[PDB]
Amino acid sequence: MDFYYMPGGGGCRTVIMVAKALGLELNKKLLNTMEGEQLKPEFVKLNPQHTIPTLVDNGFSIWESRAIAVYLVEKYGKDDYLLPNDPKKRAVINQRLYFDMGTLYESFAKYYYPLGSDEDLKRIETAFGFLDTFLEGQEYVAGDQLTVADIAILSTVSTFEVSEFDFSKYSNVSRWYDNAKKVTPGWDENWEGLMAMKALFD
Amino acid sequence: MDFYYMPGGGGCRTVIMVAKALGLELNKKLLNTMEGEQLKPEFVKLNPQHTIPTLVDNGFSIWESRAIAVYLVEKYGKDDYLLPNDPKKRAVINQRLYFDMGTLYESFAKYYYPLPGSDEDLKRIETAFGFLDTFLEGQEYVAGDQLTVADIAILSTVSTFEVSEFDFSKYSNVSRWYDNAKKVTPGWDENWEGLMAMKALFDARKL
Ligand SMILES: [K+]
Ligand code: NA
Repeated sequence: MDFYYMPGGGGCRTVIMVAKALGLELNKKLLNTMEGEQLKPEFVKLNPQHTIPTLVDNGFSIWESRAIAVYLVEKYGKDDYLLPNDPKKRAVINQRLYFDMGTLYESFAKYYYPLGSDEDLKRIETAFGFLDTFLEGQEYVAGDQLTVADIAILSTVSTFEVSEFDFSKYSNVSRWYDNAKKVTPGWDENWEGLMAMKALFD
Repeated sequence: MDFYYMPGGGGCRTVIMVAKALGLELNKKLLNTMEGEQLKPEFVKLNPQHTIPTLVDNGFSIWESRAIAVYLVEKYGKDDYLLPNDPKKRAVINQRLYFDMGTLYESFAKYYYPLPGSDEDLKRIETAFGFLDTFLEGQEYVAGDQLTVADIAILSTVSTFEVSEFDFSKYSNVSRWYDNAKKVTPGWDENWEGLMAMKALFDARKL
């Protein structure tokens, strides 16, 4: 399956980790969006929104990182790995995925993409507080086992770590993060993508 | 099923329409965020993020409008109604839901919440509608040829734009789709009611 991507991006790194966890091979096609490579007509035919990540899986084109992630698990995941069958448990996972996009990652973008006001820094703190509460009394963000929601939020929180946002006062988040780093497949490739992204801005 | 909401909100109205499509009664609990009612400790205990909509279904508290919508369909939907089983068709629906949140509704929020908004933010709306128009090329619905939760969520958003007097008549697939959506989507009447207070409210504040 073809994976149109940039290695530093959080959405791209989420899919990378999910694919590694599922033991799936990605044929990586680096599209430099800083050089408008995502506007090539061959790519636009696959994804008319011409966004990355985009995965092409035997003729099937899908984009939005969190949609890709859930698709790979629903198609290739064995048993209840990373995603259960239960509507209730699945709903919590889905709410955490929208949290990750609309609240947690959104606060990252608002504060670091103007590379940032005190107000937007407060927005990050507020988001981390919610995540900390989400993690009260459980090892993972949506329950008792690693899910796609953990992997997505790891992608985001590791971006914060490398950008040097200090979340050490968030006891649950810090404990979750250390565990997630050890148990999540593909962390090494997440870290590589982050490290270049850091060396980039640095 | 307790439904914590405001009638004007796009996310609240998505849930209202899905609940109607599914035959589900909501016990509506109006939670007015302009008076911090959602910050009250009793609500925070139900939803630590204290956002609306929040659904409490027989002890289970769930929030994020699009998560609530999918939960209702997965738990209560018959057959393949509103959400087919096929991982591929479900994936396209999920992509359209994230589109709705992060691109389409996002462009509404950035332009209209101040109302300033800037010309760049207006352009972002046009860009978002352009993509939606392309998604609808040759297609009756946003994610295939049946009504889905993605249509209902995007209908909530596009109807918000209409009542805010954004002209999308130049997007002819979106316009066609919208006119059809209004006729075939359950709960349209309640969505409109939520919008029209919104208009009347906005109009009166403008003087
Ligand atoms: K690599
Ligand atoms: Na994408």
